Amino acid sequence: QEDPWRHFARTHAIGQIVPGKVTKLVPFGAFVRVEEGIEGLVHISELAERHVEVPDQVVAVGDDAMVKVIDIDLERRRISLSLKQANED
Repeated sequence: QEDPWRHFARTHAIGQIVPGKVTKLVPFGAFVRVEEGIEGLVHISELAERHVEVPDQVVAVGDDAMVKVIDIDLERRRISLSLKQANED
């Protein structure tokens, strides 16, 4: 243990806004590539304040967007980000 997923914690400061790559998406959340092996899911609400049907409206496959790293769940190999807070801070 204490490898890649951990490595993020020891390498990236939480709360910073970082450009990632939206590789995959689904109607409830989108997956951004921040570091190899960890993908950040962004809830449909974190995308926009209005009715978003599918993340594709805002972020499609291959989208490179700076998002705020709000949390890191390295024990579940997950990472949390929100475009709302990215614009907020």
